[PDB]
Amino acid sequence: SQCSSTLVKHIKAPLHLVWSIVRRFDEPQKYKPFISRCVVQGKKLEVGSVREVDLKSGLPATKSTEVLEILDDNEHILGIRIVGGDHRLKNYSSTISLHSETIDGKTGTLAIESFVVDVPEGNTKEETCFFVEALIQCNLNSLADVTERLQAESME
Ligand SMILES: O=C(Cc1cc(C2CC2)c(-n2cc(CNC(=O)c3cnc4ccccc4n3)nn2)c(C2CC2)c1)NC1(C(=O)O)CCCCC1
Repeated sequence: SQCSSTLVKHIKAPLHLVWSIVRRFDEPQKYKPFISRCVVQGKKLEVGSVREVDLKSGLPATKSTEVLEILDDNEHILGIRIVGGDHRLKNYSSTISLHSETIDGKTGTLAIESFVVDVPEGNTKEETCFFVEALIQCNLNSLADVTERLQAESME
């Protein structure tokens, strides 16, 4: 079986700033708190690019290997798929897109992030959804914190 879900985050920063962070397939650690390092060979932002991701020390896994499936700089879509690593996420893939919006009369960014993953042996579908959703929520919360802080720092 699989878990498939979508999470939404409202970010109080302009799209061009948020996208400049999200699009860096080679630097996920800039806002994903559980990631330490990341290396991409060749043209780092091309479809088919492979990133080797180092997780922070003290986790059950240590590394993930992930492929760039989509990078659309016009419509602000990033799609990735995990293809290796010493974790238990099999057939994980995700898409995040960003969209301009207006909340409280000010320009901001809507992030929509969807995933599909297999339910691993030994876990329930509910546990699998909860695990991935909590981590994506942590990442989207961190993306908002990072970009809203960059926004504040840029203002006079
Ligand atoms: O943010 C991250 C970083 C990231 C990436 C990874 C693994 C390399 C992929 C991990 N990890 C995972 C593990 C070991 N447990 C599993 O494998 C795993 C798989 N089924 C489960 C199903 C139910 C309950 C627990 C489960 N447990 N040890 N470390 C973490 C740790 C947990 C905080 C963070 N990853 C995502 C991203 O958006 O980049 C968001 C979350 C989904 C994957 C993509």
